[PDB]
Amino acid sequence: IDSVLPPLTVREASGVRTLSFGYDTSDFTIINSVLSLRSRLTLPTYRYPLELDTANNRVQVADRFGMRTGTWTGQLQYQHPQLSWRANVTLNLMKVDDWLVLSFSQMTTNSIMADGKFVINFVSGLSSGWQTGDTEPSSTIDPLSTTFAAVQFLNNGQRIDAFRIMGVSEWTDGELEIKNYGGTYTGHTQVYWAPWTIMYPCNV
Amino acid sequence: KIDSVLPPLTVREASGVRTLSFGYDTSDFTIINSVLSLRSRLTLPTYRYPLELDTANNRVQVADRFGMRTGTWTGQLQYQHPQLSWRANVTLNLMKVDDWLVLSFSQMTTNSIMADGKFVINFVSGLSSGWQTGDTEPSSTIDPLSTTFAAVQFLNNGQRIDAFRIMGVSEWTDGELEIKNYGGTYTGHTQVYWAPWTIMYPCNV
Amino acid sequence: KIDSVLPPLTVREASGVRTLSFGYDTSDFTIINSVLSLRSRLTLPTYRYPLELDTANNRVQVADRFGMRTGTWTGQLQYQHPQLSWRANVTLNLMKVDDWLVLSFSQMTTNSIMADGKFVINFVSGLSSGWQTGDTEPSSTIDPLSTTFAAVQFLNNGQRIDAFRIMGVSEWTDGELEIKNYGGTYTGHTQVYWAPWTIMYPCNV
Ligand SMILES: CC(=O)N[C@H]1[C@H](O[C@@H]2[C@H](O[C@]3(C(=O)O)C[C@H](O)[C@@H](NC(C)=O)[C@H]([C@H](O)[C@H](O)CO)O3)[C@@H](O)[C@H](O[C@H]3[C@H](O)[C@@H](O)[C@H](O)O[C@@H]3CO)O[C@@H]2CO)O[C@H](CO)[C@H](O)[C@@H]1O
Ligand SMILES: CC(=O)N[C@H]1[C@H](O[C@@H]2[C@H](O[C@]3(C(=O)O)C[C@H](O)[C@@H](NC(C)=O)[C@H]([C@H](O)[C@H](O)CO)O3)[C@@H](O)[C@H](O[C@H]3[C@H](O)[C@@H](O)[C@H](O)O[C@@H]3CO)O[C@@H]2CO)O[C@H](CO)[C@H](O)[C@@H]1O
Ligand SMILES: CC(=O)N[C@H]1[C@H](O[C@@H]2[C@H](O[C@]3(C(=O)O)C[C@H](O)[C@@H](NC(C)=O)[C@H]([C@H](O)[C@H](O)CO)O3)[C@@H](O)[C@H](O[C@H]3[C@H](O)[C@@H](O)[C@H](O)O[C@@H]3CO)O[C@@H]2CO)O[C@H](CO)[C@H](O)[C@@H]1O
Repeated sequence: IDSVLPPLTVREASGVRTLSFGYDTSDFTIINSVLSLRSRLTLPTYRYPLELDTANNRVQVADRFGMRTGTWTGQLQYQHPQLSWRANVTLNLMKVDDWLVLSFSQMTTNSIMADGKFVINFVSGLSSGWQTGDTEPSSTIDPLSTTFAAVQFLNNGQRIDAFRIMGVSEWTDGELEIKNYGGTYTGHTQVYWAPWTIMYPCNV
Repeated sequence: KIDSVLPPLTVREASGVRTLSFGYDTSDFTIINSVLSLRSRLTLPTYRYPLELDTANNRVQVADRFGMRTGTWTGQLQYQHPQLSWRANVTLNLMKVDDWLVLSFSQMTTNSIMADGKFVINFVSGLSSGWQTGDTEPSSTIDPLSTTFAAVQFLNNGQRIDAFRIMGVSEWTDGELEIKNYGGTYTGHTQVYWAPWTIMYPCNV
Repeated sequence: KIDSVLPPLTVREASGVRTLSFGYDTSDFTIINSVLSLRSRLTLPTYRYPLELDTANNRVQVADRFGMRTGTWTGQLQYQHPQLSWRANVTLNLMKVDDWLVLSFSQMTTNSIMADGKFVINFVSGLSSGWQTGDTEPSSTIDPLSTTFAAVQFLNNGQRIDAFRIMGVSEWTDGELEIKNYGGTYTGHTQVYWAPWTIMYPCNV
C-alpha cells in the first residue's frame, strides 16, 4: 500500500511508519483488540396496559383496558339481624380503565328492613376470563362509591315509589358488601327494583 | 511504506503471505458488499393514541386530550312515550375523560311527562367542532351502561312538587343515544322543572 | 511489506499508486473529523408521568399511583346561604383514580339547611401529606361537572323524615371547591342526618 485515506492514518515518528484506524471514541472503542460499539441499546419491554404490537412495531394501550365485559351469576344476599334472604341474579360487569362497573337489571325481591346489607360472593359465579381477585377494590375507604336505586314497595297490591341509597363498603376474600344506608320507606311484603349501576375503583 | 500496524488492524504473515485485516466485533458489525455494516440496526417503535412522541423533547407521553376533551351538542332533546312526546331545545356540555363520555345537563323547563319514558339525543348533527357522531358511541351494549338520578319539580296548578327521576343510558343506534326514565316518584302535573344533572357512560373512541 | 488486504479494507491501484481505504456502509456510518463515526446515533426517549421507565427491569409502565392515590382533607365544611350559614368539622377521604378525583363523605350530623344552598370546601389548607391544593383543581369549567344524590333525614321535633339532596360540583376558585345543593325533597327541620355519599369530578393533576 503506497498511501492511505481517513479513517486510516499513517504516523512515521522515529523513522517508523505506523498504520492506525481512527474512530469516534463516543461511538466506538476497542475491546479484545476489535472495533466494538460503546453502549449497544437494549429496547425496553412493556407492562400491561402498555403493549408492543410487534407486527407494526408500535407501542399502544391494550384495547381491553378501556373495556372488558363479563357476568356474575349467583345469589344476591340480603342481610339484616331480623331478616335475611337470597335471590338469584345475573349482573353484568365491565372493567373500564381502573374502574369496575356492576350493572343490575330490573328485579323483584322479598321485603327489606329500613336499612341493611347486600353481599355478592365472587368466590364462584364469574364468567370465563374472570377471577375472583379481579373484583377487588383498589382502596379500603368507606364508602368507595354511593348510588341510588329506584324502587317500588309492594304492599297489598299497591306499588309505592321510593329510593334506596347504596354504598360500596367492603371487600373481604371475594365477598363484596353493598350497604343500604336507608332512603324513603313504607311497610311492604315485596320490592320491585328498577335497573341500576354502581362502580368502584379497581386496578386489577 | 507502512512498517507496522496497531489494532484493530493486524498483519498475519500466515502461509508465506503477509496479509492485513481489520478486526471488528462479530455481533455488532458484519461486512456485506465488502463494507463494514451494522449487524441489526434498531428500528424505534411508533406510538398509537393516547400514547404520543413529543419529538421536540424526545419524550413519550399520554396525550393531554385523553384526560379531558370538551364539547357541546346543540339540538332537540326528544321525549318519547306512546301517549305523549315532545321536543325541547337544549345545549348539553360534553366531556371525554379517559374512556368515559360525560353528558352535562343544565337546568331546564319542559312539558309534562308520563310515569316512565325515553329521552333521545340525536348526535347525527349538532356536535361542536372537533366532534364526530361516532365519538359518542358506547364501548358496550350492556343495558344499562349507567344510571343516575335527576331532581325535578312537578308543576301542578301553581304548586311545585319535589320528586326524582331515575335515568339510565340504555342504547345507541346510528348516532341516536337513548336514555330511559324507568320511573321514580310522580304526581299529575302540567310542566317539569329539571335541576342540573350529569350522566356518563363507557366510550373508547 | 503487506502483500494483500481483506474487506472492509480495499486498495485502488489507480495511476500506478495503490491507495488503502476503509470500506463502510454509506447509511450506517460516516466520517467526521477524519474518523469513523455513526450516522444518526439513536437517542432513546424519556417518559412523562403517568408513563415511567422501570430502570431495574428496563420496562416501560403506567405508574401505580395513577390508578389509585389516597388522601384526606381535614377542615370545615362550609354551608352557605344568604339567610343561613354554618361550619361543620369534617374529614373527607380523597382518591385520585386515573383522571378523576373522588370525594368520600362519611355519615354526618349538621345544623338545619335551606331548600337550596352551597357547600364549600377550602383546600388551601387541610390536605394530608403528599397533597397540594392544586391537586384538587378540576380539568374543566363546565357546570355541573358531576351531580349525585345524598340521602338525608330531617329532624323536626323528634320525628326523623327521609329525603334526598341533589349535589353538583359547580366551581373551583383558588382552592375553594363549591358543591351546589340545587334542592330535592324538603320539610321544616332543626337538624340534618346525612348518610354517607361520594362525589367525583374530572381532574388531571
Ligand atoms: C319478568 C319476570 O319473570 N319477573 C319475575 C322474575 O322472573 C325472573 C326473570 O326476570 C327478572 C325480573 O324481571 O325481575 C329479570 C332480571 O334480569 C333479573 N335481574 C337480575 C339482576 O339478573 C331478575 C332477578 O334475578 C329476579 O327477579 C330476582 O328475584 O329477574 C325472568 O327473566 C325469568 O324468566 C324465565 C321465565 O320464567 C320462563 O318462563 C322462560 O321460559 O324463561 C325465562 C328465562 O329465560 O324468570 C326469573 C325467575 O326468577 O322472578 C321474580 C321472583 O324471583 C318475580 O316473580 C318476577 O315477577
Ligand atoms: C331562564 C329561562 O329563560 N328559562 C326558560 C327557558 O329559556 C331557555 C334558556 O334557559 C334555560 C333554563 O334556565 O331553563 C338554560 C339552560 O341552559 C337550558 N338547558 C339545557 C339542558 O340546555 C334550558 C333548556 O334549553 C330549556 O329550558 C328547554 O325548555 O333553558 C335561556 O337561557 C334562553 O335565554 C335566551 C332568552 O330567551 C333571550 O331573550 C335572550 O336574548 O337570549 C337568551 C340566550 O339565548 O332561552 C331558552 C329558550 O327559551 O325556556 C323554557 C321553555 O323552553 C322555559 O320558558 C324557561 O322558563
Ligand atoms: C358522636 C357521633 O358519632 N356523632 C356525633 C358527631 O360526632 C363526631 C364524630 O362522628 C361523626 C358522625 O357520625 O356524625 C363521624 C363522621 O365521620 C364525621 N363525618 C365526616 C364526613 O367527617 C362526622 C362530622 O364530623 C359531624 O357530624 C359534623 O357535625 O362526625 C365522632 O366520631 C367524634 O367522636 C369523638 C368523641 O366525641 C370524643 O369524645 C373522642 O375523644 O374522640 C372521638 C373521635 O375524635 O366526635 C365528632 C364530634 O363532632 O358530632 C355531631 C355534631 O358535630 C353530632 O353530635 C353527632 O351525633
